[PDB]
Amino acid sequence: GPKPPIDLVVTETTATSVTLTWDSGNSEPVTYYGIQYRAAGTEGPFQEVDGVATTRYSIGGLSPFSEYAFRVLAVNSIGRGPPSEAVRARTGEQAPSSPPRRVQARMLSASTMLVQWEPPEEPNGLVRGYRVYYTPDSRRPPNAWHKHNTDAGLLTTVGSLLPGITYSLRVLAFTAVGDGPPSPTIQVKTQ
Repeated sequence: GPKPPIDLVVTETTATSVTLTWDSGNSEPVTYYGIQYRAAGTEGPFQEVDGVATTRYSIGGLSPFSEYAFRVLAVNSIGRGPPSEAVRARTGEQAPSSPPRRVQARMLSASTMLVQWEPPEEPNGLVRGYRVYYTPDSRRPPNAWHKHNTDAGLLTTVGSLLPGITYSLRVLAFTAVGDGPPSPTIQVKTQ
């Protein structure tokens, strides 16, 4: 059985990938390596890429904005060796891939609307703000809707609305990378 690889280093990190380098940790030739890895908040077994013949490898398909642990093991003719010590990586951010949750809106006065929501289930990063889109005519293209930007707080008001009108509204979240998908459209009828 070979010895554990040593000097496992995370050398590069993106939103969906990590690049690793290590040294064989063995005097005799190692036939190939196994890389084991798993997400910080998962309960269960490491994931594995088998058959790696080099001492450099990039693991893709990872979830954004997620903390991972990686470790490497050696294989020779005798068998697989014990894994290296585990190293830490956190993947980078993307735009959210889900909407602000449970969007609701109501008139506080004849002209002021209160809008509120909860953070997206899949922010993929630190949410930097929201965008509330609203219009008196939902047939207009999205960029013809009025846009109201907010910070990462979970409520805002929109003022100076017109009376006796049905407004349509949707909300999206954004990270520093970009905008996520919008909530389903809701309607609010003004007095």
